[PDB]
Amino acid sequence: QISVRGLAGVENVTELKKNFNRHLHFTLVKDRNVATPRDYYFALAHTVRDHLVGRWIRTQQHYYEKDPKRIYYLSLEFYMGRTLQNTMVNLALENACDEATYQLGLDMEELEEIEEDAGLGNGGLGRLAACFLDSMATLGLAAYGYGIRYEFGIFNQKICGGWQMEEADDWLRYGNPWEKARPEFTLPVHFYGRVEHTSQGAKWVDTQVVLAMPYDTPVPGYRNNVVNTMRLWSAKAPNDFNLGYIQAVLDRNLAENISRVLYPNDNFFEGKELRLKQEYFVVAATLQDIIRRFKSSTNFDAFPDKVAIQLNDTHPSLAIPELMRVLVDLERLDWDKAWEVTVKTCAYTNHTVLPEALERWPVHLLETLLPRHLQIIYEINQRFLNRVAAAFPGDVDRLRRMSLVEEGAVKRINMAHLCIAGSHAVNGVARIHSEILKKTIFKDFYELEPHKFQNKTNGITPRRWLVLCNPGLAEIIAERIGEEYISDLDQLRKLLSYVDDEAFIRDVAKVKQENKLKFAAYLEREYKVHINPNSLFDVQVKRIHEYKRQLLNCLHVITLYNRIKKEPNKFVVPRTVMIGGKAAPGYHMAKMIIKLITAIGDVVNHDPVVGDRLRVIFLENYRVSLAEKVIPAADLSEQISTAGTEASGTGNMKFMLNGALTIGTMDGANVEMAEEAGEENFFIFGMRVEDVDRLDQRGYNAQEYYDRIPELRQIIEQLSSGFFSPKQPDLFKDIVNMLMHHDRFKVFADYEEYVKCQERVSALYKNPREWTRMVIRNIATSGKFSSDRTIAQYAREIWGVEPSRQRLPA
Ligand SMILES: OC[C@H]1O[C@@H](c2nc(-c3ccc4ccccc4c3)n[nH]2)[C@H](O)[C@@H](O)[C@@H]1O
Ligand SMILES: OC[C@H]1O[C@@H](c2nc(-c3ccc4ccccc4c3)n[nH]2)[C@H](O)[C@@H](O)[C@@H]1O
Ligand SMILES: *Cc1c(COP(=O)(O)O)cnc(C)c1O
Repeated sequence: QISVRGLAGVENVTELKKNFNRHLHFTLVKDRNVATPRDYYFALAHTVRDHLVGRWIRTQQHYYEKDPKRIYYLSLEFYMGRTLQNTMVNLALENACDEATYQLGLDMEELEEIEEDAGLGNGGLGRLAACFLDSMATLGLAAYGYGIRYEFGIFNQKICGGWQMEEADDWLRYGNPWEKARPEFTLPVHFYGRVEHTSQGAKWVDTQVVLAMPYDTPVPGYRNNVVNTMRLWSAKAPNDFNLGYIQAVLDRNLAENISRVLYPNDNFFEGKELRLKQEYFVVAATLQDIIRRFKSSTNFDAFPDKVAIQLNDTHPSLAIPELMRVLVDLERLDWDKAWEVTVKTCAYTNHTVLPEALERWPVHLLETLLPRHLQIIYEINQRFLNRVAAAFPGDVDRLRRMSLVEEGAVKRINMAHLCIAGSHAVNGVARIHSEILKKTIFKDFYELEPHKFQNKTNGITPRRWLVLCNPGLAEIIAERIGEEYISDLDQLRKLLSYVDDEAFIRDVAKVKQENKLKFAAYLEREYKVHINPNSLFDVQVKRIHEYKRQLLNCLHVITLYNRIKKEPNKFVVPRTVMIGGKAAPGYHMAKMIIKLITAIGDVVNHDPVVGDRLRVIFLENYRVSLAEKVIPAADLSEQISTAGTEASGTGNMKFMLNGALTIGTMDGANVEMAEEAGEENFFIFGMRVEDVDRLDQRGYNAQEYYDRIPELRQIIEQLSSGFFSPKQPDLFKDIVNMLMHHDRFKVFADYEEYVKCQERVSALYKNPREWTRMVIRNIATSGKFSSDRTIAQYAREIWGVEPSRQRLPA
């Protein structure tokens, strides 16, 4: 059908049909008379997976022979989503498979909807790791993603009476055709025990053993025949474990619980023992694998030339003391030499400045679970603080501030400090965030070692986030500038020469319209909900957090409603306001925000005077597969965090690439997006970081805004009085009380500017041609936000390796 989906050659289509029928019979053990759509999905998945195998084996062979420097990306989260379409895109098989399945009497798009998301992450951090793997394969890097194979990923969200309910995400129920178990490469991981000091060094003894069994998933690059590996560890008990008899076998679950479930808190640290076990499990198993591979190339001097370890936040920070443990206790290197190797091998990426997100582990947990690691951390801390003392003599407060050990009611280890001390590079994830790190929370470290601190602005993969989810847009672009931009996104700048082209303008607008119709239909079909496809689609999708200010959006929505009720017969640009995202199960305020959004919808969506001029929809169970549907349909992207709180954002970039305009604060990567596109082509409002600091200095008083803004006062009175909850008048008291007395994120402070900016949005939307021209200016300048650009910068500036676009032989 469409060009970017590749060729449907008669030979290929014939071979796909043959192999589809073979898998249906031999693999699935079904015949066509009792096969269901799910069986058909699996037969297609197995058929496509067969095309990965040769390339996967040949890629890994090639790395063994060439022995390039290896990049190990350690993360507790990989938010992969679905694999079938991505695989077809990257192998150029989409049109051929579409043709093959069509000839068999099947609709391939229907089969694609059967696949479960692999939801092994919470949101942005997990999804960044997934984009990065795609980019590393596309750039020919010898890269490995290492993590945990959670049996249960991020929970499925149901909304019941407007309240979030959680259900386990049993993603493996029907099998995962995209992994290969590798029980033969199972490795031991040690916990508890004690340290005994011999003549010949320390020894960690009397430990409990848990086995780490790897499952390997292929990661194909874009049309280059490179297939890299994501290796995820699963926890298994040893066979003598606990070995009355029956209970001993049942108690194997104690050990196997390590890989059972993803912790579902985004940007909130909870110091639980099970989480610490997960963190050590991934690190200990991964490092044995790294060392094995290095020895199969005595002399650890060359280790940093052959290995890079990238720590995705502090979650895998135990890699630093574990590497020291292995080098010092087992390989018997002297400390100083081991430390040199460690520093040169490890690099750390920070993703947040919110204090409650920082990992600070109680010393008593480490003492019990990882006694040798605690000893090593103390020794690291003493040597590091000796350096600080020599550089800043007499500055005793600096010593207290920079220590890895935090004193207090309970002593804790600051894992960010450990990562900075033990890494040769530390980066933030957008320019403003990297600047904040140097000016505020890591100022002392930057003064000691300025050379360590870098920026690497985040990005997204244009395979998943343009070609896959928005083929219509990819096609009209390829018609003008060819296909090369899919792996070199800077080529989208060529589209600026089409901003006055009447045909292009019409086609861009047509593609958006078709995406909106398709999404509106998806809504009715699978959620019995009915929306006006000519309305402006105003979308805020992301995890629910106070810092992301879904509440500020709610205040604007109520303002619009109240203004309509005040002048019903006045024209206003029709809107469909869609808000979606998951709340962490124990985050009460986030759960109340979801309830408020559904409560607003209950009133607004059923007021006859409003008609179809304003609809408010809560999008249930937001996840990667839903993002792939809603983002291409959006007109307006809400990126409205308080300045200084969103480290980067990546949803922002997805919307920009897909033809939405952005309303946002000067926060995270929004700053760089507006710089690339031009401020005139962005809807910027609100306090800058400097304004927030000024307000904090004189003291934020929400009452002032309530007193001076009558439209705001009216909304608070509606909330307090029970307008949005007739049967439970005081339901939203916690929200009102937070807004008035304890709002860390200054919602009222940005309200007036936000409402005014939203009026400018509405005014531009009334002029379709100028709206679309501004869209083209956004799409055309989105190239910087490719994760290929991001990964090339990590490669050159941190890992010391050169990317390659050269194809391996098929
Ligand atoms: O080994 C992992 C899984 O192995 C399946 C199996 N999987 C494969 C396989 C074969 C080829 C593959 C190519 C890329 C995608 C992953 C791939 C997986 N061969 N055997 C078994 O049916 C399942 O119970 C088991 O958990
Ligand atoms: O860099 C990718 C994204 O990382 C998000 C992020 N996610 C987390 C995160 C994610 C998971 C966590 C679980 C344990 C405790 C703290 C946790 C913190 N920190 N930062 C940022 O909010 C976003 O701006 C950023 O775009
Ligand atoms: C991109 C993405 C995120 C990150 O969105 P932000 O708006 O940057 O927080 C979260 N969840 C999913 C499913 C995503 O695809």
